[PDB]
Amino acid sequence: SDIQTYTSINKYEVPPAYSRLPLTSDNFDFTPFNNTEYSGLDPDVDNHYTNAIIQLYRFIPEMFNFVVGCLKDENFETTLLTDLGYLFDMMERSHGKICSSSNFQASLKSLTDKRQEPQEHLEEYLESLCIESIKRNMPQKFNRFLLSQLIKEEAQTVNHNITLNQCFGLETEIRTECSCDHYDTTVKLLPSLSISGINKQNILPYIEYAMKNVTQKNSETITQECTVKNLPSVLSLELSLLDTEFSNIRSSKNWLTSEFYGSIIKNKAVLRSTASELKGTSHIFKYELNGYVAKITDNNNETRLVTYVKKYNPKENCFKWLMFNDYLVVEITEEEALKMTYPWKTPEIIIYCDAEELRKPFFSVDTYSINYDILFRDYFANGIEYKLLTHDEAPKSGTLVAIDAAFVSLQSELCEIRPKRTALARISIIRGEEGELYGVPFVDDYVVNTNHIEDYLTRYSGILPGDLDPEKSTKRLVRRNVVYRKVWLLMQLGCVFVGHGLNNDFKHININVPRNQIRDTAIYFLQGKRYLSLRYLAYVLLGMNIQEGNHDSIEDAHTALILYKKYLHLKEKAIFEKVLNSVYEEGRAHNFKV
RNA sequence: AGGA
Repeated sequence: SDIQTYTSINKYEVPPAYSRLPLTSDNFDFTPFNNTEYSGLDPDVDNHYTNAIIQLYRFIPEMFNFVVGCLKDENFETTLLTDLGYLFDMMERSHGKICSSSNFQASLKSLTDKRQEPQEHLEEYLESLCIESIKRNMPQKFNRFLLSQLIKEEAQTVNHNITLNQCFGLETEIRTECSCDHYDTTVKLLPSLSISGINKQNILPYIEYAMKNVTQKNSETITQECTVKNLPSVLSLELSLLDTEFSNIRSSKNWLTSEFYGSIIKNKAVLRSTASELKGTSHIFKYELNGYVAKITDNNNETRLVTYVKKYNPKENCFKWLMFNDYLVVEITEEEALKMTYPWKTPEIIIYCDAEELRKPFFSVDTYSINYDILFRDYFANGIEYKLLTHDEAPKSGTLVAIDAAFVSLQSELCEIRPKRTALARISIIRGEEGELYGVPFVDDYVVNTNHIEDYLTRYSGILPGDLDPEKSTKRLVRRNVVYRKVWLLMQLGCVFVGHGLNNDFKHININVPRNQIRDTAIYFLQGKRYLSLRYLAYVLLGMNIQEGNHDSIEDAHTALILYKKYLHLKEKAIFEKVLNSVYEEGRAHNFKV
């Protein structure tokens, strides 16, 4: 469609790659939007600027390997850390396939609404989610919040870690003269740097001023001098200043430095362009640009964020650059990624990583020893017909399980401008392997959703108003983070999933399961258009028919199991193709009714 | 139409 073009002939003409993309809304061909194995994010979210920032922290080896590395152990208390881990892990699994951050965003909204770090952190993030139109100096405001929320939660995981402080930690001592000849210092470990209205090129002078500056402003005119004597592994900058000075950045050739050298000699910090021109003491490190997030002012005068990314190749010692839109993913050259001459380009969040540490490969969770203990026990929140797991039933790379989920609606379409909200409510998984414990369920759990729902859909989902955890119908009610882990482990071990319309369930549980692990009875029993109903298909291929009233997931998952078993029968003997049309004639002439 |  001539959209992956990321360049043009005029500086004012924005390439089609940086344009607004249409909503996903339903099968959507994504093959003309990304030809690489690096996935994109579904833009059908409430707060849209967060998608660009998650992609930035994806391609840091230290940032990625830790958040994914926290998935071996069960940490449900830390919501934003594990939901980002699920998101980071699933995006690497997709290998180009579409991904959604809806589960990560539902955890960020619930954590923010719990305000009943300063409160100004959470209060600002709440207003932007409910109303995308990029505001002034808002994306970096979320950057400081995200890292600070990760640092706080990182110290609360099991076998508590400080790995994120050993990578983002900026030991900044803030000295202030309270009176004549009386110094007062504060030692605060900040996760990211901020750019102010610096006075009088290149980017290095702006970084040096942010690490050693002298200001005069207080509640009298008390001068304050804050400096940092630490060089962390990844250096996250929150660049924000005036437009009149932003226009001067456009004219400065090669303003964004790709690689640079710098260390501390005196109480200040100095950064040099080449390894020869630097001076001072013995040791000095090298920093390379790992990526940055820039805003695009459209020609229709609208705004959105993109993410530039550099990733190392261990085979060939070179750097492959990438530009990440919502789902528009392109491989670009380094000359085009560092170009700031375009007036619509405005860099907002720039990060630098250690040169020797950027070359570190990305390690998945598969390399660690994962703990699958949640599958064998219960984790009911409130104290108040199935059989749970035994250690003999060890799920293998080919274990059959029948899955069916049901969920309620939260919001409406809200057109004008896309349908937005539908959160998981109930999910039940069945044993698929033949034997004594065959066709019986092992996990039948509810979510703990407390948000104001709009419609329960009692006729289709078949749940009662009992999702308020302690109030109504405490029947194996459990959280949403815990049950996801149960589903995530089965996909991790390689269990094959059977059911009806399984692609739709995974879209709202927000987990991507590969093709060779899904056995969808809807696709197996598909003949062109007019997908068949599960209750109608059971009443014409088998004998069970409970009038299809107030659907239950334990039933829909059990009939979908034997419907699969009936498929292998009609497939072992050369029957299925003949019966595949036999049901059609009985359906076309009966209007698909019981 | 399935899918809730």
